[PDB]
Amino acid sequence: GSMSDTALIFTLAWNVKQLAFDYTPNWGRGRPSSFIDTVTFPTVLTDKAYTYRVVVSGKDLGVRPSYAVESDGSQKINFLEYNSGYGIADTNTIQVYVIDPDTGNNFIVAQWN
Amino acid sequence: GSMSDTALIFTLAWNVKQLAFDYTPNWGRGRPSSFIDTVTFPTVLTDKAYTYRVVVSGKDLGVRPSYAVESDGSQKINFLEYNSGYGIADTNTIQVYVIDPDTGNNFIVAQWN
Amino acid sequence: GSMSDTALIFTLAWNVKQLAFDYTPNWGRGRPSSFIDTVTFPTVLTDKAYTYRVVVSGKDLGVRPSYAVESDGSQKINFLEYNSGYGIADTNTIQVYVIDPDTGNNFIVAQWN
Amino acid sequence: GSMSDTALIFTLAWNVKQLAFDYTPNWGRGRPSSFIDTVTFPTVLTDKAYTYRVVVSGKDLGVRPSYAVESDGSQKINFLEYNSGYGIADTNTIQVYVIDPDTGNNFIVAQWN
Repeated sequence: GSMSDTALIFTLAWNVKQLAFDYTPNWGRGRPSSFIDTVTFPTVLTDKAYTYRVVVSGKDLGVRPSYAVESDGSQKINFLEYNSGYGIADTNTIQVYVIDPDTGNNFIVAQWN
Repeated sequence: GSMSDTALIFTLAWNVKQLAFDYTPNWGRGRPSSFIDTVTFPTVLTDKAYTYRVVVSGKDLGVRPSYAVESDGSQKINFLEYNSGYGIADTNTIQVYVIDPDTGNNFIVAQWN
Repeated sequence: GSMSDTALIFTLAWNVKQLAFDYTPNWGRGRPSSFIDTVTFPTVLTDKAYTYRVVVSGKDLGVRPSYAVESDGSQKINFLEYNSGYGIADTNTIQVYVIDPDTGNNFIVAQWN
Repeated sequence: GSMSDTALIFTLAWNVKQLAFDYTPNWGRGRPSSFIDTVTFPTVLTDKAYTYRVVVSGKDLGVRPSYAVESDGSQKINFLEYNSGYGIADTNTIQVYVIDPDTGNNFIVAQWN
């Protein structure tokens, strides 16, 4: 089942006081325009050196080094680094996982269909 | 025991995409200056009509109507409304709970000692 | 909004390994039978000295000392202790909150209507 | 940072009422005895068709079909299925992730070193 997130947010607030994130995926199109080639998150967490896994149509493309968190707080995942130098035809399913370096845990942060 | 909040934040991020809060307590002093008379949170949640309970030195002063969330995102709790028109000597312990209107749950968001 | 509890359960599992609870409310009827006089939880947490608040029809009856966690893992809340020695007519709304002694937080664990 | 799990457990309790799990890893040794060949969890979740990924010394061995949840509530991960038919020398690091089929999320449930 599911549960309301109110108690979790206030528990988080009491512990960390201040938190701002924005994982709204901004998908970048490549060449040709029907190719998805990047995804950008406007405000990522910065407390650890997070890395990202990409899965295309059920195929695990693995993990690559992260581009930097930029001064505007954003972080870009370049799918060319994962897909042998190519973007991804936008008919495919794309899933992007962030990886917690303390555990190896994978959490979905972007999905395209 | 305790647990790392990483998995909870990313689970929250996936669901709500964007969240910014700041419950760093800004304590206001009154008359005399050794009296605590308000507490202000710079960026509160706005998804529900949250209310606040105040407890002073183990005595539950109860719940009062909320002042508004202001255009800068802040919300003020005026202890005069709870303590029969008086501020609170700063030697006391003060605890402020936010109340989830869907459940009646109380969550600590500010403590003075 | 809400979120799936899967990630929270597995995060909990990794940290505590083993957990069993059962807060299915067992409501006891008193004299007359149309009075609710107790509520029992079959398997409560035992890591802290939890206490309970009772609210009847919007009136906060406050907190009382806990009866013991029994050898079968159960814990009983006797509404007579909270309501001046009387049970509660079953037309009323009843809400039972458990209180975390580390924070003062109140969490709903039983509601009657 | 970290946070106390009290609020999460009681939020879970209110929603699901009853929950029992036990992910204490029981490691099985193979042939020779210095090989780790299985890991068993005494009481797994059963609400979804969870699958497991195994990582040995930083190498992702991938995902395989799950053995069944047995009538005693247990579930076994046979490392022979993941490691080309072989157990794992117990000097290696082994990490077992459970995978949420709704999201693809990976959560650590067992680690050997």
